Amino acid sequence: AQIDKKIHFIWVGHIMPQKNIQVVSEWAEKNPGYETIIWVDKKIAPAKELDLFILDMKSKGITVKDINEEGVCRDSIRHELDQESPNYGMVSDMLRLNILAAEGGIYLDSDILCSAPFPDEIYAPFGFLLSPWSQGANNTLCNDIILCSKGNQIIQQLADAIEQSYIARDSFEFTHEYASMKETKGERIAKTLGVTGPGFLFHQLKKMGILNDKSEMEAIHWELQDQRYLIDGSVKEPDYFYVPQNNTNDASWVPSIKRPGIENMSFQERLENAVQLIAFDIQKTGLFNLDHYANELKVKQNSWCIAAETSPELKPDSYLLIRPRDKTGEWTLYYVDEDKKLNPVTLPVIKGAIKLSEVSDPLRKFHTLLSQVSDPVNPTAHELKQIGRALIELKPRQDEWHCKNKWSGAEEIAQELWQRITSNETLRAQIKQCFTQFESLKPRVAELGLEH
Ligand SMILES: O=c1ccn([C@@H]2O[C@H](COP(=O)(O)OP(=O)(O)O)[C@@H](O)[C@H]2O)c(=O)[nH]1
Ligand SMILES: OC[C@H]1O[C@@H](O)[C@H](O)[C@@H](O)[C@@H]1O
Ligand SMILES: [Mg+2]
Repeated sequence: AQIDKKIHFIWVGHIMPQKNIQVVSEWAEKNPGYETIIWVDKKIAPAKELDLFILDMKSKGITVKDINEEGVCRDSIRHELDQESPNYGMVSDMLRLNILAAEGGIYLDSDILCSAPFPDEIYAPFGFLLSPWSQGANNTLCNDIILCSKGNQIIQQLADAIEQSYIARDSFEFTHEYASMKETKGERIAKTLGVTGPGFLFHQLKKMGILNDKSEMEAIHWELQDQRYLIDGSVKEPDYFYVPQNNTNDASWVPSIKRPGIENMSFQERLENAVQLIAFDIQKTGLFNLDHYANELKVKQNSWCIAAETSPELKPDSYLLIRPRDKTGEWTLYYVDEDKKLNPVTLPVIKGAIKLSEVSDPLRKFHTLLSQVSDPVNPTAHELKQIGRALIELKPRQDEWHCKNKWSGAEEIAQELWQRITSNETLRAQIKQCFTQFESLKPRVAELGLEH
């Protein structure tokens, strides 16, 4: 079967970084007979920035598709994306299989460079191909390059299996290879690699018989495998892919980062999100992992807003940044206090301060950021991304201009989640285990444990 002539990249969360966009543009330009698609999730993305990103991509002749619009976002994937700090590596690992099942084509990470164009037609004996190359290494297994024909049954089986693997992620034991991975790499990386990444893929290919008894996790031995599953039907290094020695991969998913806009949501919105997420965990696995949710919800970073003018309705205890009316104008930052009153924040002079204390000044570094903006009337998606990042973490030395971020503590939140979930008789009955270390709650968990 022929590999469908589409090259798929995924970027969920905030807007794809400029470096990755450049990588995608190079793929698109070197492979003009292929449709290049970037996949996004409009449900968690910041709307204005995504709209500007999409327009940019259209101007460049890159298609942008939304995972929900196209129907490739399984409820399991929605579950991870709606977390306050999603694991975008897990998300992408799952989306790539669903996308390929639906459309066919070639999935590629945005941290792989194009060394040579693909053939005009790629023909796959079993409708599915992997690369023996990944991240600068030959004779290896990875999930960052995957080719299939639309509707391929191997890819469909992998998509179904990865859902099951993901659903069972709390049950992941760090034994065998993953014992040591946990130790060196951290639980987050080890778990990601084993539940949705190349460790998952290894085990699944072994179970399906695609990899035989000679293949091991640390030594895939493609030269002893059925090479009809490989691009070009060979273990030889493909012509198509390149990375620099000094950056074999980005590891962009490793940091745990709040998804866009969490700091601007109400407590009630965030609480209801946690409840819905907990309900899914309970219905699918019977596990109520209370502390995960309470520990996300306890985080309140600065609320903020970038506008053209002062609104009717302001958010108490927030930053309000006002764009210049003309490219030569000045920006105005206000701290909106807890009584919804505007407090003009003074942005310090960028040129005239050579003292190390002034260089470190949060407000001077902010003004310098604003000063680098190309057209302040019409900031780009990436400029808005960086301004928004600065405002989330802006902590002035002046207390009068510092957000308060008064918020419930972890344990109080956990108590509220406990009550909300267990007061639903249906969910309460579906709980098999609850993980909490909160002293007020460990006993409420025992008392339910025995009720059953
Ligand atoms: O904020 C982020 C970070 C990562 N990713 C996804 O995670 C994938 C893997 O990231 P990367 O290639 O940097 O990881 P590595 O290959 O180094 O494990 C990317 O291709 C994206 O699809 C994402 O959607 N949003
Ligand atoms: O599983 C997390 C990450 O693992 C890496 O080995 C792959 O190159 C990525 O595409 C994947 O997202
Ligand atoms: Mg990568």
